[PDB]
Amino acid sequence: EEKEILWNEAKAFIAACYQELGKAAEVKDRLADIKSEIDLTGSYVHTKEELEHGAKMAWRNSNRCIGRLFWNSLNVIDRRDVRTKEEVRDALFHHIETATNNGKIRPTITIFPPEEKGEKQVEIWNHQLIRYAGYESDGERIGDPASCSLTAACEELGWRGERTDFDLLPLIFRMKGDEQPVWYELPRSLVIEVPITHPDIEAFSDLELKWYGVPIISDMKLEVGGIHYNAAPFNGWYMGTEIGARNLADEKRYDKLKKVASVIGIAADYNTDLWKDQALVELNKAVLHSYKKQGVSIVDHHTAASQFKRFEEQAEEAGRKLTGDWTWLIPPISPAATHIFHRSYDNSIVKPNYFYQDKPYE
Ligand code: HEM
Ligand SMILES: Cc1cc(N)nc(COC[C@@H]2C[C@@H](OCc3cc(C)cc(N)n3)CN2)c1
Ligand SMILES: C[C@H](O)[C@H](O)[C@H]1CNc2nc(N)[nH]c(=O)c2N1
Ligand SMILES: [Cl-]
Repeated sequence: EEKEILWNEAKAFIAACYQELGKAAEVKDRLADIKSEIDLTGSYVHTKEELEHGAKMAWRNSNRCIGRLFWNSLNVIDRRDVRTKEEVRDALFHHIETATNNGKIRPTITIFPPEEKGEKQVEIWNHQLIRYAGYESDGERIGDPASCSLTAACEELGWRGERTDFDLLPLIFRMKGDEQPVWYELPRSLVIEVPITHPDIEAFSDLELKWYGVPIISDMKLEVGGIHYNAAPFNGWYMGTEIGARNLADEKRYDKLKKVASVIGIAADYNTDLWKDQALVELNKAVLHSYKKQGVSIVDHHTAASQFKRFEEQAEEAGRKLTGDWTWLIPPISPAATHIFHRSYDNSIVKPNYFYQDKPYE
């Protein structure tokens, strides 16, 4: 039954993939090869070509992503060879470095060995490779509350955070056969960070805000023609709203709006003043300004949406269905100023694709 699943996802994936790659005539033979391997081993191994194209396809099918125009230039690193924890760690350091690229960020995915019998070869505990710790000490909130449970799980295993608002979590992960994950402190020289300043308002620096350059999702399974790559971290660059309007603004995250309001010299007393809205805008201006001042790639939600419009035209012109999740595609500020807001999307799940999977702690 799982063999039938795998076989079926394999047939559908290879036909689509080779058709796209112009290699249609090779399909029958490659499929025959695959059927034996699954008969003999209970699985199969992607070629380099397939793995790269599956990764890209998976990004192109990610309904919630506004950034998909650039799906086909994804930079795919194949690390199915890794067998040791040192090799996993060094792969992850390398990805950080090669994806950061001194600020000129490269959309990059590093692919580790797939699950076998639903048994994971490498289990990565981080949600993102770079992410800040979160603490809640008897009333006292420090850092990023999203990270509270992972931070506590790291601190079980003998890591200790300095308890700044921006402690970097260690890389933490578990190898098949070990009962406990290992953790490694990130080398600071690998992590770009950006101080948040405002173009006009010098006092904004009094907030002492910063964010990291590169968002590297490290907790989603990439699935390609029946094969389950649970450990396959990927990155793009940020859209400014993600930092400016959620990570720094949500009440359940850094919750900076009142402080923003103060330093930009408006009152946070009356809803009718639209102080949250004004503050959100200046904070978001800030973010894009600071990342550009520092040479770190970033996109604003207007330019992102325009690019996504182009992705829509391209799909149709290529004769492919478009899928999307309207609720995630719309930016959380000035959504109606984008074309996305004014149309609907088909939120079907097409594979290959990225998927959530259970967190090992919690
Ligand atoms: C190149 C620059 C990129 C930008 C600006 C971009 C932008 C976005 C944004 C704004 C979201 C919504 C995030 C949120 O609200 O939490 C998102 C979600 C997503 N993106 Fe993209 N992205 C980019 C690259 C990529 C790449 C390279 C992949 C895969 C290879 C990808 C796969 C996804 C997935 C799977 C989600 C949804 C994750 C979830 O459900 O939590 N993104 N991205
Ligand atoms: C690759 C990439 C580029 C870019 N500019 N931005 C991103 C944003 O990813 C962060 C978001 C926020 C996270 O929250 C949703 C979520 C929900 C649940 C239940 C589990 C989980 N792991 N993640 C997951 N993705 C990713
Ligand atoms: C479940 C509920 O719809 C939830 O608020 C969603 C909505 N839309 C979103 N859209 C984006 N881009 N990011 C998010 O984290 C959410 N959260
Ligand atoms: Cl984020």
